[PDB]
Amino acid sequence: ATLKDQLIYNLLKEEQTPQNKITVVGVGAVGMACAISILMKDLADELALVDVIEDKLKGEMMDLQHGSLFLRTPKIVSGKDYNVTANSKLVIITAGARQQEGESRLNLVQRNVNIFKFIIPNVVKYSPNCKLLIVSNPVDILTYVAWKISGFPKNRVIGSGCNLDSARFRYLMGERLGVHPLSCHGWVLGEHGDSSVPVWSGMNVAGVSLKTLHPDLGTDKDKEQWKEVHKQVVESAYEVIKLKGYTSWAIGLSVADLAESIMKNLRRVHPVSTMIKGLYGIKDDVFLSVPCILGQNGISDLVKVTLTSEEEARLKKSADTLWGIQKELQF
Amino acid sequence: ATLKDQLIYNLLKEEQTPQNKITVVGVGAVGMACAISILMKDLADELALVDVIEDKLKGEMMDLQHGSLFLRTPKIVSGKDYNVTANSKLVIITAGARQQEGESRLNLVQRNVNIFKFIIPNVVKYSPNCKLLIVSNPVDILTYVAWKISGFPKNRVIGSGCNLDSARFRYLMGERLGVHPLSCHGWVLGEHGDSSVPVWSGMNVAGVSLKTLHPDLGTDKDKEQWKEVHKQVVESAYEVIKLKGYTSWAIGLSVADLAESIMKNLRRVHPVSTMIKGLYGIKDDVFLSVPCILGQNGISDLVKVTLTSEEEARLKKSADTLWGIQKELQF
Amino acid sequence: ATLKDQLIYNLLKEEQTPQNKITVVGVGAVGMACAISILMKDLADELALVDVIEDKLKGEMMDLQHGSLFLRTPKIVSGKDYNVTANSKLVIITAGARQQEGESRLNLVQRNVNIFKFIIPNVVKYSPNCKLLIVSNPVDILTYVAWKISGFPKNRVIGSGCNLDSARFRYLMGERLGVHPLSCHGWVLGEHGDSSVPVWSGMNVAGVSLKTLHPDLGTDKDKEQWKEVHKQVVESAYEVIKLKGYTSWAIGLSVADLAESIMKNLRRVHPVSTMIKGLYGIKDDVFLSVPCILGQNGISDLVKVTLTSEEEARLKKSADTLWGIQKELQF
Amino acid sequence: ATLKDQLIYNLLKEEQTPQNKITVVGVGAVGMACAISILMKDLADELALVDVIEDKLKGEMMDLQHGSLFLRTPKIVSGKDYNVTANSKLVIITAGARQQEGESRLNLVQRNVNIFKFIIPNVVKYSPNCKLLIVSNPVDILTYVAWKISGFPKNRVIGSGCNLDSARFRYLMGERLGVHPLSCHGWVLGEHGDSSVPVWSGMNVAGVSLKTLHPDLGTDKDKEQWKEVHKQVVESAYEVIKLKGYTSWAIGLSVADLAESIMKNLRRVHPVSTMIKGLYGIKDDVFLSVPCILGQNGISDLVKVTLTSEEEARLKKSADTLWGIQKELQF
Ligand SMILES: NC(=O)C1=CN([C@@H]2O[C@H](COP(=O)(O)OP(=O)(O)OC[C@H]3O[C@@H](n4cnc5c(N)ncnc54)[C@H](O)[C@@H]3O)[C@@H](O)[C@H]2O)C=CC1
Ligand SMILES: NC(=O)C1=CN([C@@H]2O[C@H](COP(=O)(O)OP(=O)(O)OC[C@H]3O[C@@H](n4cnc5c(N)ncnc54)[C@H](O)[C@@H]3O)[C@@H](O)[C@H]2O)C=CC1
Ligand SMILES: NC(=O)C1=CN([C@@H]2O[C@H](COP(=O)(O)OP(=O)(O)OC[C@H]3O[C@@H](n4cnc5c(N)ncnc54)[C@H](O)[C@@H]3O)[C@@H](O)[C@H]2O)C=CC1
Ligand SMILES: NC(=O)C1=CN([C@@H]2O[C@H](COP(=O)(O)OP(=O)(O)OC[C@H]3O[C@@H](n4cnc5c(N)ncnc54)[C@H](O)[C@@H]3O)[C@@H](O)[C@H]2O)C=CC1
Repeated sequence: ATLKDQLIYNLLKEEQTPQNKITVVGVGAVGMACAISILMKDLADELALVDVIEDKLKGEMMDLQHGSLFLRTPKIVSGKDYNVTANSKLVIITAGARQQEGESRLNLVQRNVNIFKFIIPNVVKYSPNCKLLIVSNPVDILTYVAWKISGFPKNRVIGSGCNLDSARFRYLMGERLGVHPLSCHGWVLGEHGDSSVPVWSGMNVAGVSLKTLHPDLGTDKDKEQWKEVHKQVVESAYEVIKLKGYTSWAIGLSVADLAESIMKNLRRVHPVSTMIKGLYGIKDDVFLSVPCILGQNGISDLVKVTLTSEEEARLKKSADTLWGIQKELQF
Repeated sequence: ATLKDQLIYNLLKEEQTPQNKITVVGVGAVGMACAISILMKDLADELALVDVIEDKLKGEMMDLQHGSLFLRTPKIVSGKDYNVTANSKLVIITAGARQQEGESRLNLVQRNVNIFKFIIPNVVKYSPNCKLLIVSNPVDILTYVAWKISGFPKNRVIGSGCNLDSARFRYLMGERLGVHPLSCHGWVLGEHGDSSVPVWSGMNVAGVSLKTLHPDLGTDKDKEQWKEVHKQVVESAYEVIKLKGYTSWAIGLSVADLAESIMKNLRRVHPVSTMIKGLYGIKDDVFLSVPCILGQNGISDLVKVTLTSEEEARLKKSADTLWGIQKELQF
Repeated sequence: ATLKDQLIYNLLKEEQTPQNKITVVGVGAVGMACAISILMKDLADELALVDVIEDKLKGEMMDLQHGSLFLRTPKIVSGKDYNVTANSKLVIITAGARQQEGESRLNLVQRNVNIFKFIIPNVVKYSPNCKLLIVSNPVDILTYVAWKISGFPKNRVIGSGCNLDSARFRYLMGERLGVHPLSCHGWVLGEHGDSSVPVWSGMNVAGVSLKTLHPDLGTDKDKEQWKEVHKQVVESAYEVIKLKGYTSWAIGLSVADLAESIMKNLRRVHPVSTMIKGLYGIKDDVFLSVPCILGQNGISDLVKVTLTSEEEARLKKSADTLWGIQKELQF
Repeated sequence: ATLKDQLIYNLLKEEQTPQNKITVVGVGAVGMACAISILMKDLADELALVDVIEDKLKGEMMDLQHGSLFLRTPKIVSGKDYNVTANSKLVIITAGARQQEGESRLNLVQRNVNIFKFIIPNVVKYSPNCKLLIVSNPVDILTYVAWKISGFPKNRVIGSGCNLDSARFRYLMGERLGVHPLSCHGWVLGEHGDSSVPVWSGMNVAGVSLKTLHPDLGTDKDKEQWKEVHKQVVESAYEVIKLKGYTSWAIGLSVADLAESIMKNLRRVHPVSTMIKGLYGIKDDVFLSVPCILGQNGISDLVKVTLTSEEEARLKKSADTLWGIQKELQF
């Protein structure tokens, strides 16, 4: 008779089943910043970790396990076999090649498409009803790719997209204005990358259009060069990579934000990568970022943002660049 | 008049001063895991970061700043010069060489005692009233070293100590019992390293003594071999380092735990390294982990744990091993 | 072509089903305090309220809804019909004829039983797989009553019991010691209220047994009179009732603590009311507060606390008296 | 020696001074909802309660104290004497007469102006440097009165104002739209009362002006009748009071959202009661709700919303009925 049976009288034997489980595959910098942010936001009762490097995977899992006393996620599991993934409400894909100093996120597509062909079919086998949240770059195209490979309805295949870019916009907005970013509003849409589109017309504080006040806003005739805010937004990740090697913390927070709206059916509005064929005169299966209502079934709605002539061209230009790569993708 | 003046009528001047400022020294794996845990627990209205590598520091700072939207810490600052550190309530020192595969934490002492000769005087110049939270290894020695250099009273000089070791002990205990670590109680005291002491006396669930239910507990005669749990506690950091190269997440959550007790004046009990000369017949200025009440003034009080004759022996030895290095210390 | 249709493009048809729904029955001071505490702990994606007073019900629900902007609970609903309760994971019963300002918790049992005979089968009808958390006094008797009417297995019928008495115990302990109740350990078990049992043997700080350090602990000879800490555990409840009319905040936080372990499957140990037949010499179907492991299936396990004969006599005296009332009841 | 001495070795004696202390004056329905919200958001290390009913005051203090275990505010005190208020960082004034069914909030001005002449000087005495957060109705006028009696700079005298009303507006707006209020944007300004102003022009989702989508918005010709949302906002408090007797939960969350911005120096923008003399052609010492930036020093900045001609008329009308009551104010 163990110390345990002398101490604990058991009322029910080996019966479980996970209720709010999250999986992250890829325990690199992004994957672990997603994990830690999701754990400290109390979003999962189970967190499963997958990667192809078996020792780093076990070490990252053990490290998190050792801080369980400070957490409210009672089960953390890992392995190279996707059976540890079974019955995930949400699966976050951060595995892949990240970019070099100066490297376009688009240049990583074939290398990442090549590992999505193994990851995506396996994620679906053990979690057929999950929402798929793609973070690996180029995020817009790999969401499209994950949607094609999985067979999932498009509402359940979501891309990181421009939640981060818009967060960066709002941080820079608040910096200029001496206001917290929560009370600074402005949206960066389209490709999470060089061709992203700032929607100047919807930029506002407490409901007052900055464009209306300051008509030159977002143009080259602008004496204050607010165009430079969206420039910093584009260039920010290149700067961070150059400075520290890679970005991780912000995207982890960004992904935790999306997880939270999904895991908790909040029906909040985020700009995420979704299939936009049909709007602004795009006739192809292009994925890019528009504001979407996120909840327990993924994307249930899209906000039809009205754009100026020029904004619409910029957004279609972004879709043209994107679809060109999608066209000759092979998988 | 700028777009900002049309938007915002200003009433107030320049009145700053941080009220709940925390500084982290060193933005490596451990420093940044501390930063992220403190930001997600809202312990601070201002976080400052310092490191000798300007590069890395600016990039970590920016990465954090890009996530401000998802946080409630309105100022993240950094710099090579410790004037960004001014008026911190809590300075967390994580700078320094870490251990290689198999290397003892004690083998780092001279390398990091050298780093501390530059860091500590700079820290105290700009925050004379701060609490010092030492993380760099060997944490027991460097807390002594940091107290000798600073001139601070012992209550404001704190080593992270055995808070992590106990969190690891509780975790494995709960792993054996099927109970959450929050409800499994056991203390690992002394050196945060190979000579730590597990207090079988006060190992309990719901207030029932495990030792009493099982007098062989923590004994070579023990058929359940519980002392293996403490062996896994000693061995765990080495195993994590062997698996992933370092450790970060659990110590980051362990620091935030201690920061929270300190920042919120909770007077919770933690096993932290402090000056224990006077207790258990230790007549030298040895620092090591004993249970302490932590609040707005650092360590205000000590819990005089009742020790077996043997546990007292192992702890008195843990001291001797530690004082062995302390006496031969030059700075 | 509504504004909504202009602004939003829909993707998902009917959709929905609450995933982590909680129901509170009874919206007096207690039921509403549970409600606000669960809401502020982000415990449910849907909160349902039910009572017989339709006016107060709609108004309490509306008051909560007007605060939705500051919450992370997207659906708040209420009704006299239990259809609003469908698919609750947890249902908290606070309804009653609130036990008179003075008399214990017995002369009115049957009146509350008649209320349960209406409430319980409606609850079970729309959420046959829920856990049931009973707060109504007398909690130990009415938890038994909910078990009889519901037909639920015992693991799924949990009385609030002595979680709150113990919480009061650890507050009073920490006030004496100058330590946060979080780090003050001690258990009050048995009948919630007048006959509750303070297990002096488990009272410890940081693993140090206060009874062993201080043998007079719990005796009437005790020059420090630690007996009085438990007397105040009982009488302070009366004092608050006498002072403000009733209690609410403390019990509300307690219930949300239990809800937290349950909804998040933490497997923390709490002293709640469970069918205790087969332990400490008790042979009648009775519920008493025992340390219990709470998780997604309710009470899965139970800690068998070593008790003195003296202590054990009180539990069986309490079990004797409870079962006596129970066989006179009509239901 | 005592058991406390045998257990705890004391290092520091001297210790005292709260750093993030909050006082609530008035422990009625509102005040308690305020305290409990503040407690569960961990905004304070010291909470002080004040009232004139010594029984109700003590029982609420104790009821809160019994939940200490579940909280992170280690000091909860109360007294009829204001020395317990000493050195509060924020004082929240909720005492006074509330409105019976149908009663206008302005009809409480004389009774409550009398109560302030007692409270405010006592408060100012013991916390000369504190922020004053006024909730007592009529909140706009009583904020003026508090400011007059106190002699504080106008940045440190804030009325809860239309934070609650705008929250209600965004709840109703989201309800019609199928979107969380966090993502629904709209401002109700001016008097917290019958004459509040909805700024239709800034109502938006993801920066899409709804007035531009639906130019009949807010107009009587609007055949979707959106101006019924503002009517509901005006009437909501009358309906809730008719239904449950009073409002408490939503205002407590509103006050907690304001306290958070203040105690954490977030510089979020909230619509609160401030002095608007000189704006929108208002030449008197009128206090009503405009978008303010809230932080550690109270209101540091004001947002100049572009009001349409009708909207500007409505706002000056709202100010002139406020002034006619202020004008006739003897004190
Ligand atoms: N959408 C956004 O805003 C962000 C996108 N990213 C992208 O995330 C991806 C990963 O970034 P990092 O974490 O910094 O790289 P990393 O090199 O630190 O980690 C990537 C991990 O993926 C694992 N991996 C490679 N192939 C795998 C496969 N078939 N299956 C499972 N795991 C596999 C690797 O072992 C590695 O641990 C990159 O594409 C990066 O560009 C990075 C920053 C944020
Ligand atoms: N007490 C505990 O439980 C644990 C302590 N540690 C110790 O923390 C320390 C750091 O570990 P890691 O973050 O992984 O190392 P790391 O290599 O990732 O980062 C160390 C940082 O310190 C900086 N550094 C070196 N000399 C400096 C100097 N004079 N001034 C300012 N910065 C300087 C470095 O630039 C680097 O950014 C080590 O001593 C490690 O042993 C690590 C894990 C747990
Ligand atoms: N377990 C514990 O630690 C404590 C238990 N309690 C008990 O909780 C219960 C509630 O206490 P209070 O809210 O303060 O009293 P209360 O009388 O204000 O609330 C009881 C509510 O249940 C409603 N009710 C009566 N019959 C109902 C029925 N068929 N269906 C739905 N609702 C019905 C009533 O309308 C009332 O709103 C009482 O029995 C009290 O003795 C109170 C505090 C401590
Ligand atoms: N601005 C807003 O949105 C909100 C404003 N209110 C207002 O809050 C105020 C109170 O509402 P309730 O709490 O429901 O009323 P209540 O009657 O439940 O409690 C009011 C408390 O103020 C106490 N009091 C009277 N004179 C006092 C004095 N010199 N010093 C200290 N305490 C004193 C009373 O004893 C009572 O405890 C009213 O003016 C109400 O209209 C109510 C809801 C929200």
